[PDB]
Amino acid sequence: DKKVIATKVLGTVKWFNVRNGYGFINRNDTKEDVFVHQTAIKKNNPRKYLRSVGDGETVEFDVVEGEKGAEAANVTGPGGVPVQGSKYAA
DNA sequence: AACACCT
Repeated sequence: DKKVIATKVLGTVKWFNVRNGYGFINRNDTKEDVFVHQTAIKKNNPRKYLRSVGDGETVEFDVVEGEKGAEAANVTGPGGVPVQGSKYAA
């Protein structure tokens, strides 16, 4: 019964640290930060062994209401393009 | 899952 706050929504990655294992994405439609995790990334750069999201890179994802706040899921690049990811990515 | 720093 998980509620989906939003669907395919374009946003911008404020910053994502590979070492930390977590990061935040700033939605350009709501200007509100959302929780994001590597396991929440459906598609990513194939050249990267570890899933990651590039900083300053526009991303597309669905917003799902979370207990701690909005949660991002199925994060992919625009037009189905794979996420570039971060350089720190393995 | 509740906040930035790493090769």
